[PDB]
Amino acid sequence: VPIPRRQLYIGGEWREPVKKNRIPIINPATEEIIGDIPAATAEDVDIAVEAARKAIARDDWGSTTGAQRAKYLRAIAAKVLEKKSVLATLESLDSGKTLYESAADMDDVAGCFEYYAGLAEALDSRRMTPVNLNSDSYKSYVLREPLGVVGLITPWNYPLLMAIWKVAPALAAGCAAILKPSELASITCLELGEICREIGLPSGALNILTGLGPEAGGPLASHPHVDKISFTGSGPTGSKIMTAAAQLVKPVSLELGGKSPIVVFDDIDNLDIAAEWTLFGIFANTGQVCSATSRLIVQENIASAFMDRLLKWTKNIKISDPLEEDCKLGPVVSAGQYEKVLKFISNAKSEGATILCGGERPQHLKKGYYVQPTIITDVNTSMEIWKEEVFGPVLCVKTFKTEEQAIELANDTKYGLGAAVMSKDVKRCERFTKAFQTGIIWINCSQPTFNELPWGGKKRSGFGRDLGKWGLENFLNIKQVTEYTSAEPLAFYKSP
Amino acid sequence: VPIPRRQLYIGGEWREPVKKNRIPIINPATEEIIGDIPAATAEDVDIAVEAARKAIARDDWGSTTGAQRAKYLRAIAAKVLEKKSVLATLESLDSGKTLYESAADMDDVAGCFEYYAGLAEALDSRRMTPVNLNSDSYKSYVLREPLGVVGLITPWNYPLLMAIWKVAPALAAGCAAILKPSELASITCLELGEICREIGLPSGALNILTGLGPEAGGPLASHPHVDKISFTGSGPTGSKIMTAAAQLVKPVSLELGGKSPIVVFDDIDNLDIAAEWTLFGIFANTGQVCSATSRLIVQENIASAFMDRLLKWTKNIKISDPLEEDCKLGPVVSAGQYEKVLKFISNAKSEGATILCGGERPQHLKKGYYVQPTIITDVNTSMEIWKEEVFGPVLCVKTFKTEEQAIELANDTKYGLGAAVMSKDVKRCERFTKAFQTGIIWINCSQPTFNELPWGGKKRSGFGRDLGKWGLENFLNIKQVTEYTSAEPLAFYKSP
Ligand code: NA
Ligand code: NA
Repeated sequence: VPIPRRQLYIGGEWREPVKKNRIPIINPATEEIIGDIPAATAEDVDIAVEAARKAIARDDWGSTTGAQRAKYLRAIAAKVLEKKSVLATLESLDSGKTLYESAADMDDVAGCFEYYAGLAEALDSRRMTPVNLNSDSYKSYVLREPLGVVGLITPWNYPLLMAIWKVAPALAAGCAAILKPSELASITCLELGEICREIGLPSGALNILTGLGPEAGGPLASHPHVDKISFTGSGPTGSKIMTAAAQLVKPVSLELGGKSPIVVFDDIDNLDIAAEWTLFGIFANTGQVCSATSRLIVQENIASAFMDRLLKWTKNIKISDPLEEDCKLGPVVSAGQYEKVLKFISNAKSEGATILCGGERPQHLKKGYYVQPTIITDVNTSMEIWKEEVFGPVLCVKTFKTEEQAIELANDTKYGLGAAVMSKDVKRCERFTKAFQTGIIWINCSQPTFNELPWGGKKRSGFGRDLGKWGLENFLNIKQVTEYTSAEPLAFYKSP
Repeated sequence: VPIPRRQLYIGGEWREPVKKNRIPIINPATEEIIGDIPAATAEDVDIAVEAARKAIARDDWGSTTGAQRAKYLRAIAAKVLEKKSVLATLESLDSGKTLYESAADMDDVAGCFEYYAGLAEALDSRRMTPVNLNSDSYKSYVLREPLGVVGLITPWNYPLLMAIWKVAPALAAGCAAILKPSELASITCLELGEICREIGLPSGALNILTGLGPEAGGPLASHPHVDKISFTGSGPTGSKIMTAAAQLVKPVSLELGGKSPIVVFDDIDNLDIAAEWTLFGIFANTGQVCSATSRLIVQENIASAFMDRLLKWTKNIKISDPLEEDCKLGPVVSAGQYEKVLKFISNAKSEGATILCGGERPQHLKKGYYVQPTIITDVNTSMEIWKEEVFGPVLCVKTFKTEEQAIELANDTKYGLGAAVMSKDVKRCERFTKAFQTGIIWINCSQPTFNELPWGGKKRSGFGRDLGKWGLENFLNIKQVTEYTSAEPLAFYKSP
């Protein structure tokens, strides 16, 4: 430890919530209350929006160059790397994420800030774009400027990282942001506020409001002076936010869950390498990954041998305290999530499916929301386990003979986030790239991504793209500037 | 004039609606029923979505190249131009649009199809974009593909043109589109269906469902198999569509109304040139223009001189049946609109504003929804006339002394679509380009636009951009494709 105790971060200052409420920090490994966070309400949202509006109107932020904002982004990145070990420890204590994964997230945070710092440095030369028109009387160009005040509502699965995926491009674009992290994992996001204080980030450029979704997130979505909402989390929450934004014809982006498939063909070169990618696609982060490859679709010729290697690798996953450097599986984030995940596993048993491994809590761990990595077989398409996102370390399996059957099973979901194809056959991998009904496709792996690439899905996984140039462009207002250069009258109407 | 009688256009066929309902076509100039149109319901929507999905799955649409789609787009453009006189007369009879304006819309339809045919040819070369990663174990690229099934809900003010702004980029991107034109002006959109049949457009590529908003448009927004909604029309309908789309976390774009300002400075070179641009920005299309410059903000030194020129040009506008030569003003589209527009004028009088000219139906025209071009003065910012979009030939006027007052008045709106500045001062025009809280800025003109330019607004005018590359990109699904090229194991987990 120690566990920080912070207030809300608004207009460059620490501010107590108007209603003075607090909500707890629970360590999911021990189930112990380890501290508390401020619980913001609509009165705090109003203050945060006024502070963000003040930033856009001030020279300190609203009139900065992209080069100037890039300096702030880099200074935040350097303070994150300086505090790396402390922040990774807090990330694990708060979320249950392993220390190794928490440390990888911190490096991804630095990399995300650096990527956007570079784009902010290129931004100003692309501010004004002359446009070719088939006319000599008109002169036109496209002007790109910050969109304004943006609300960023983020999830607990990558507490600081998911916040940065939104924060880094919003600040790079010149927007003033109001970040609303999950009430289940707010420590590192509140530490971002302290970092912004340390680097002298201009007042209102970033405002951090912790609290319950309906009380703190909800008012952002219905606020008259929030220009856009960027959301990552559950589909039912996304629908609520979009419904509230519709009343003010306010744009929103939604990065929602998935039921991503991993398709394993009989021509894979190495069974252990493919089995390891399968474990990674489903058990990493205790399966609390939107893009997790939760449905294994395996070719019948290798199914038996591949399942053997998969089960052997799975039973070798070290489940322990997340702070242990060699921990491979932490607990799920909360009691609510623990109950939800165990209910999915029990419903699968009651529907006729087979628990090939896991499905229980580990024997040596009496406390903590620990769920064993679970492999579910003898699964049919009508089962809840096949259709619904579990958000736990739970993999379900179906076999196939033909490529056509694999595509049909792969696309047999209402979601459309990611998908993976494991095969040595280059033309087959290209066919799957086109056929998978998703926003992300992995070939001979599952999960890796880079800042340079667009991230997002389709169907019930939502819309909009995070990262790459898309992340920044989501935060720009586009203007058409059209000038009449001819000295002649329009000559549409009759002169009096 | 012969009025065509058509059925719904679905899966390459003329199809009767399931419930066999039809609704009248009213000529706004005569108030007479001149024919009828099919009235689609939810069962017709279901058939159109299935036809659209079949097109996506068929090699002759879903597997076409951009060059192949470009050939259909150009064939549609050629057919529109061959039938220009017929289509332009039909557009006037249906909507009340002057024949001269209807003819200009047909030139723009052909031009829009031509611009998108060009973009479709370039699309194949940008289908796969390799992305440089600073990695030795991964290779990634961006894949752009059609978004899928798209619902396009369009308004009556530019019946065919507004349909084409959505249809041309949807077909260029390779989507299968379902067009839902306004029940107030559907003749030309049904004629578009006949043109698609004549040119051999593949079945399901474009489906045209005429009918009432809640009956035919509604099920499109709530359909499980519609990937996106593109809407142009009123803010309240936009809100209802986005609300329905939210339950299925379906993306939408909303192009809504505005209360756009025209700012006139005392350094204008010619009073008559600026006065004609002002008439054009408010009276053309009977003021039924989303981007109309409905608020005149005039510098106090030139106000009296400018208003006198404005009155003289205004009183010179020929109001008559829209098919007549030299008609400069047609009627409003419907009885509902007529009453709404006259109600706004009577409310301004009740608020203490002055009706400088017009404000009534013209004396010489006993039939038709004719409203005289109206100029409203002695307006204050609290008045309904200043705040609300009238969507009629109604200009309201305020004076200013300083640039600071002009900017405050210009941005004193909940809307943010377009804005115009009339001044010879180059640096001032540059300051307004930045200062106007809009998506469109005109310099020394009001209304001109080109296909190469992004069109849309911010604030209550909505979000998303039509036209240019934006129009096309709105209809593409973006895919990240990440491949692991290394023969090495991931080495995250412990081998058994
Ligand atoms: Na926590
Ligand atoms: Na009509």
